[PDB]
Amino acid sequence: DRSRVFDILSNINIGWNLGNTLDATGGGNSVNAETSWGNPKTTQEIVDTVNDRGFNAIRIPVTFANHLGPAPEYTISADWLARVKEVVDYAVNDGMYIILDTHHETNYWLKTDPNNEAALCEELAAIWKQLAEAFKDYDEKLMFEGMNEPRMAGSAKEWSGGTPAERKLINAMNKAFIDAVRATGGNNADRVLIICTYGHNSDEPTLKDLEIPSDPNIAVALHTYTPYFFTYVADGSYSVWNGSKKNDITWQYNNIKKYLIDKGIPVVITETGAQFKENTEDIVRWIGDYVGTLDQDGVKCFIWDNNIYHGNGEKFGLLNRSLLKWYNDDIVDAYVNHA
Ligand SMILES: OC[C@H]1O[C@@H](O)[C@H](O)[C@@H](O)[C@@H]1O
Ligand SMILES: [Mg+2]
Repeated sequence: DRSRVFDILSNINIGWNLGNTLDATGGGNSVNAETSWGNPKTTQEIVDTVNDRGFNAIRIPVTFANHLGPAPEYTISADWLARVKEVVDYAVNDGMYIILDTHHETNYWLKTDPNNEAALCEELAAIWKQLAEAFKDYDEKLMFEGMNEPRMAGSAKEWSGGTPAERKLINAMNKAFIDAVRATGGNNADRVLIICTYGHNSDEPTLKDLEIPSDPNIAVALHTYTPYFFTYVADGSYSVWNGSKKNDITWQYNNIKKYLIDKGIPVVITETGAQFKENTEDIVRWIGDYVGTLDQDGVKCFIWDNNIYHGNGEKFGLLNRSLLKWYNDDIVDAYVNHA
């Protein structure tokens, strides 16, 4: 009976990611990591703006690696832990639903070598112990997402759900995360804990190998930027959305239904979105078909927002943070008015 998790999640309209911010990896062991990829320092007003628009849930991606002391304690630098808490507190002040993750640990120590299971699980646990202790007294609207796209960067199946041995390591790492957090007690005894597949990938073999914990206060996170050739820029990509490719979404969603939804396991899409390709109308239609698909089973999503829109890079930006105005009100309306 996982119903408590379903009830909590039903309160989300739709979510938003503070992308390329606390997850950025420049600046070393410094709070300046936050601004190292060109975003401004986050403020209460940025977060208010997101909330006021209708994204009443926020994912706060955070990369810890360069702020950790040495093994085996892996102590999170006090400055960094305090800045992370300040940022979460912006959302708490506004009554938002919140996901805190670990993020580009995958550039650093989180490399899914099944022969290194103990060192990986131990680091993951040590980090989460400290985070769980710090946010112990936060209420049930704060959720923890243990890993982000855990994988072996550079490997052949990096983006296709890994190998069977790697999928088994992910199960062990998910378990370690849950264990470390539950052991701190307080509100962490039943806080929603969001585990993931390999690479947050949703292909059938990857779902099939996912161990479902007996803990009743968990959800499964996936990233479905689907279809890839619409949302990303690549050889074969297109900017037009007429519905002919809706079946890529449906087929993929049918496996999420088979292994998760129809087994009563809560699922959350913790990242999705479409890069802006001077195709407003197309993106508005894609959101209808993509989010319309998740709405059939009350599945919630969090849209990736890296504040890149006019400039070079992946143009997932929605809020112009420095002006506190939305880059594209029609795309944003389709998200916040999806229901
Ligand atoms: O351009 C903004 C940022 O996008 C990221 O995905 C890249 O890794 C960063 O190097 C880059 O600075
Ligand atoms: Mg309690």
